[PDB]
Amino acid sequence: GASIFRCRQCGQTISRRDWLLPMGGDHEHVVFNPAGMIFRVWCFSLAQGLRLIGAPSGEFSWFKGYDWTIALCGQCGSHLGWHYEGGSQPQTFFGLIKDRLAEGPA
Ligand SMILES: O=C1CC[C@H](N2C(=O)c3ccccc3C2=O)C(=O)N1
Ligand SMILES: [Ca+2]
Ligand SMILES: [Cl-]
Ligand SMILES: [Cl-]
Ligand SMILES: [Cl-]
Ligand SMILES: [Cl-]
Ligand SMILES: [Cl-]
Ligand SMILES: [Cl-]
Ligand SMILES: [Cl-]
Ligand code: NI
Ligand SMILES: [Zn+2]
Repeated sequence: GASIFRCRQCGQTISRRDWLLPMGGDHEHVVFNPAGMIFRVWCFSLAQGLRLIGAPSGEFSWFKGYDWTIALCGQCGSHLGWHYEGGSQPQTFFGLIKDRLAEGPA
């Protein structure tokens, strides 16, 4: 059974369970933004359906050695998470907010 992560707002296909990545040994990280809100961040090696906004930034990065850019759903513009770059093994990956996705069957 393929298990698809869809944009919770609009239903667009974004990623799948098979594309989870154990970043630092763990494909689901618990992180705090600077306002103190807690996110569960799924780590994916690949994703579809995403528009990236801005130049990379390293500030506040939750993943050492990686800079982020904001990832929006291309269809509806929901803020789904971030793309990470500038690392090694892998160079890049996606960190997507669990509450902003919905996991279900194909
Ligand atoms: O790895 C990341 C991605 C971006 C994220 N981030 C936020 O969630 C945020 C909210 C408010 C102002 C500034 C930021 C910031 O860098 C953050 O804290 N770390
Ligand atoms: Ca975890
Ligand atoms: Cl899958
Ligand atoms: Cl990590
Ligand atoms: Cl964690
Ligand atoms: Cl944190
Ligand atoms: Cl969350
Ligand atoms: Cl952000
Ligand atoms: Cl949103
Ligand atoms: Ni895993
Ligand atoms: Zn969407």
